[PDB]
Amino acid sequence: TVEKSVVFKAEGEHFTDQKGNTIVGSGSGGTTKYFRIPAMCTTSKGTIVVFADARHNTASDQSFIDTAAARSTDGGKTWNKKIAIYNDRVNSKLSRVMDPTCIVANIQGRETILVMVGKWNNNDKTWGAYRDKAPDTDWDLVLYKSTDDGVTFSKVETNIHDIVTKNGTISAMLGGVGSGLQLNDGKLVFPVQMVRTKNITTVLNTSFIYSTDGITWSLPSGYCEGFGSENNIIEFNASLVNNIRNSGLRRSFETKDFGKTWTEFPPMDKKVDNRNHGVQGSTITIPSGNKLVAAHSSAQNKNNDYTRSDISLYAHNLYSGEVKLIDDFYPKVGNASGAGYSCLSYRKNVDKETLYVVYEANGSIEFQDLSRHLPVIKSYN
Ligand SMILES: CC(=O)N[C@H]1[C@H]([C@H](O)[C@H](O)CO)O[C@H](P(=O)(O)O)C[C@@H]1O
Ligand SMILES: [K+]
Repeated sequence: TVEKSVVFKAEGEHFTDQKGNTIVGSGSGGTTKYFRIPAMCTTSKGTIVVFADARHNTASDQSFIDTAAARSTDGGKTWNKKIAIYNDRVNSKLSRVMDPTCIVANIQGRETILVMVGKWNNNDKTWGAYRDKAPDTDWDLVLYKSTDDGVTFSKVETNIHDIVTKNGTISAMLGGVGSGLQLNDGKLVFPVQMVRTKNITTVLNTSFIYSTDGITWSLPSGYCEGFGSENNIIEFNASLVNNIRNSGLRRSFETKDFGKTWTEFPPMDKKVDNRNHGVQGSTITIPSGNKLVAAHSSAQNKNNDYTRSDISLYAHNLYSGEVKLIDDFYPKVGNASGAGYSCLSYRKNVDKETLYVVYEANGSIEFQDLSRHLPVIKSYN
C-alpha cells in the first residue's frame, strides 16, 4: 500500500538471540552490518513477510549470518522485525544460515509460510568448492514454517538430507533464492541449485524438490543445466518453466514430464541481459483473464560488473515471446560488496490485486509497491 519503505536498515537494526541477549554486529552502535538476499511472501490476510540474510559483521558470504524476518500488516508502512532462523553458533566468525527461498501455500487447508535456507558452520570457502563428499559434512538445508501468519517459525523435520544422501552425486543443495510455488494440484515446489560431486563433469545443476505435505520431499530423476544456478520456477499449463541466472543472457528451460527432461523455453530464454557475473532474478506469473503473463525482476547492470545497477521489472509475453521493460524501480548503481537481488510477490485477495518487490539497496532491504504497473503487465499476452 505504501509506495516505498526500508524493511531492514544497514547499520540500523538490533536483534536479540534465543536467550534475549543483543547480537552485537559490526555496524555502528553494534548493529547488524549488512542485509542481503531478500525473499518475500504475501498471505491471504494481506500480510507481507520478508526474509533476508542478517550479515551481522560483513557482507561476505562466509561470515556470521542469521535469517531475519520482517512482517507488515499495514501495506508495507511499518515493520515488525526479528530473527526467524538462528545459525548454530559453532564458529563466531563463520556460522551461518543463508540464501532464503520462501513459499506461501495452503497445505491441506492450512495457510503456511515455508522458508528454506542453507546452513554451514566451519566452511570458509564458497560452497561450490566442496565436492569431495556426498554430501559435504558441514552442509545442511533447513526448513522452517509459520502457521500463524508469519508471527512464529518452527523447524520442520524433513527428509531432505536423506534424499540428497541417497542420490549420492550431490555435495550440497540450496533453494533457488526468492520464492518457490504451489502448483495447481496443490504440490509445493522449491526450485533448487546443486553442487555435484567431483566425479560429475557438470559442477552445478538446477532442478526442484516437491512435496504434498511439506515434510516428505522428493527429487525428480533428471537435471537441468546449471549456468549461474540461482533460479525460479513458474507453472505454465502442463509444464514447469525455470528462469536461471547466467553471466550475460538469462536462461529458461521447461519440463513437460515433471523433472525428467528439460528443453529450452523460447519465450523467456535469452531475453534479459544481466551482463557480467549475472544476478539472481525473481520470476512469477500473473493471471490475465484465462491467460498468464510472467513478471520478472533482475539488474540491468550498466557498469557490467558487481555493482548490478538498475534493478528492473520486465513483463514476458509467454505466447509471443515479447519482453518489455516495465519499470526500472531501483535505477541506481549498487554496492559491489553485495547488490542486485530482488523478490516479487503478486497476490489477488478477494478482488484486491497487489504486486510488491523487495530488493537490495546499499546494504539495506527496500520495499516498493508496484501495483500501479499491473494493467500494463496484464496486457502483455
Ligand atoms: C551460498 C552462497 O555462497 N551464496 C552466495 C552466492 C554464491 O557464492 C554464488 O552464487 C556461487 O555459488 O554468491 C552471491 P553473489 O556474490 O553472486 O552476490 C551471494 C550469495 O549469498
Ligand atoms: K559469491
